[PDB]
Amino acid sequence: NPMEAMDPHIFYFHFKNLRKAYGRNESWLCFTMEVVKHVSWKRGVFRNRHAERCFLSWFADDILSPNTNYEVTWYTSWSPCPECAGEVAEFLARHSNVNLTIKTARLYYFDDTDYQEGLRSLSQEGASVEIMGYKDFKYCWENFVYNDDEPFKPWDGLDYNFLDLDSKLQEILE
Ligand SMILES: [Zn+2]
Repeated sequence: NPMEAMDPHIFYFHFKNLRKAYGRNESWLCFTMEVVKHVSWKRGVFRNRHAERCFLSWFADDILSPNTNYEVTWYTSWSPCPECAGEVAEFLARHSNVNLTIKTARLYYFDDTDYQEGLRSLSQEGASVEIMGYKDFKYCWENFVYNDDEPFKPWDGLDYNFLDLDSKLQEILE
């Protein structure tokens, strides 16, 4: 049961890539899906069973069909946990017709090895693991938030937090 959009206050409270936002237990997942049978399109928001597993259950039980290809993009407030990463990498291993890109606002909560191995496993199976930049936050603000046509005001330190998280992710996936 995915909702169409979230409240702007919720979006700013959960998608901040700052330090305080690491105390946020909730996890949110925006998604865009291109269904190519040769073509339909979907998009929506899941929240936390974590949000990744929710998307897998809904998508597998309600959308999936052979002779159909899927281009899926996730915008997650948290990087997937090792269990979710194993389940998603397993799912992709068994569904070659599904191509997944994961863009995350925050990495792991602490410097755990099994989180790094989860991300690396996701990448070995063909999933694109990336950090959310300003363009990604703006896109989410336009397409998954009741923005009331107000423009996206980024928070302080967004870009430097991106550069740090992207250097870290480069060190994880190399
Ligand atoms: Zn998880």
